[PDB]
Amino acid sequence: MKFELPKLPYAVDALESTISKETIEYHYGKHHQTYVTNLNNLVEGTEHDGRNLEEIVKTSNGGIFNNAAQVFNHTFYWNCLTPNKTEASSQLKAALIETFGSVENFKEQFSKAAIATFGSGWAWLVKNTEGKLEIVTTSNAGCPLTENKKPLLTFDVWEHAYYIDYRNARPKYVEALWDIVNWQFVSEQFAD
Amino acid sequence: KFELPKLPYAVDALESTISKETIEYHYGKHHQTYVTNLNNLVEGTEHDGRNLEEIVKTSNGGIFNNAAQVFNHTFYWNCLTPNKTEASSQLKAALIETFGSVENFKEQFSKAAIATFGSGWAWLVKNTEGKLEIVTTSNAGCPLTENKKPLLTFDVWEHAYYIDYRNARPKYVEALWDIVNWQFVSEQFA
Ligand SMILES: [Fe+3]
Ligand SMILES: [Fe+3]
Repeated sequence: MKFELPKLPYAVDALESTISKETIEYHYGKHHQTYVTNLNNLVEGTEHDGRNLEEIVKTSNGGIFNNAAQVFNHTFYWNCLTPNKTEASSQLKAALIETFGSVENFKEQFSKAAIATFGSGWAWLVKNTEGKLEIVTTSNAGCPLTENKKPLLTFDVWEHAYYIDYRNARPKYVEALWDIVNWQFVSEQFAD
Repeated sequence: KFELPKLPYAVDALESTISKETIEYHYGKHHQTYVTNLNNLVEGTEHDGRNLEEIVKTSNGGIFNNAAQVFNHTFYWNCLTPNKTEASSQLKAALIETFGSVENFKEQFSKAAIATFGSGWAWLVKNTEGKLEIVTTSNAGCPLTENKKPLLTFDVWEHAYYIDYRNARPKYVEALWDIVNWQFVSEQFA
């Protein structure tokens, strides 16, 4: 039928001081909503009308893709953040240590990848089909589902994600995000 | 050796279309960072003591990104003005032949600017058949790399407008016409 904007998993000011109420107002309430509205408008009456969002992401192009992948990516992003205390599962910890040397090394690499992404895009931690962990960046609406990789964590690095709160200082934004990373959600995605 | 070039007007001259705050970050930090980064990247390379336009036409990766952004932002600042300007008759003529009318050009150009997904630029350019053309570019993309002649550009990277308009890119694009330097577009087109 129609896609809806998922309910935010916390209050609009739950992520202060890291992300401001105003950012959430715009980012969730306007940008993420616009993607949902556009997706519905574009899908209506096509073969994609009725398909699950992940299939649409995996199999569309043009405007449908851009809007589909952004709806997915933003929902994923809100689930990657939390005002609550969390920690990596023992299994996720062990995987991070074995792949990147330590949890802190992963954070360093991931932060660097996120800071270096040019233009609008996303930084991802993914699990490939062999179960291996990789850092993946995407441009614009790009989503690792289209490469058959399972997303575990994402940082939005489109300027709208940080401009209100950090202006051009993306590194400060990336650094601060670690304080609200939802390691429970990341761990749950890693499981399997 | 590359320098941030002087803005063609005071930092607050484009109010109310573009705020002094936007000029200070956009010009004073973003533009400057591209200049700085480029200087760092070109050093010890073949582009060291090569001109900006030659670097844009002949570089890839990080050098291209920083060089093309330097060029693109200087071009953009020259496309704006606090002063009253209008199109030369030859430019106006060319606009009417290609787009039907000046207003139709502005509609189409606005549509193009608004429709550009992600970060990028909308351009009016002169192509090899001597004709006018609207093209858009992603990220640092520049018409020089297609040997096309840029006449006007709007920056639609979110930093260009987010401070003054938040997500309302169409309001930004609409407001830009108030400050478009038709003398500069006409000189380029000469
Ligand atoms: Fe976003
Ligand atoms: Fe810019």
